[PDB]
Amino acid sequence: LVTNGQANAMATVQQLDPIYVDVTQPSTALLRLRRELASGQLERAGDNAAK
Amino acid sequence: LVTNGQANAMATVQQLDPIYVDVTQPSTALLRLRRELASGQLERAGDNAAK
Repeated sequence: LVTNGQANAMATVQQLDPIYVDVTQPSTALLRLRRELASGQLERAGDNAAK
Repeated sequence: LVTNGQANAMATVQQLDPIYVDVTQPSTALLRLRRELASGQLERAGDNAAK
């Protein structure tokens, strides 16, 4: 038996032509990245923050 | 599938232009601060006590 608006699934379809990747960086590394990238040493250009 | 008013959300739209800061302070220090403020030794300023 199956009912309207239930919570348990009954099949699973999924597409795979691109596939996402959910990576995690810590929030301390955001500050260590941004404080040195804004003023001091390094900068982003080209395909740097893309590929 | 989407049900009428389900539990979980779909996307979180949030505005970041001001931000709130939920500051936790213990209660015994708050009693000590209220006692020293009701007494005549320690008092708060008129313009620097909200910054």
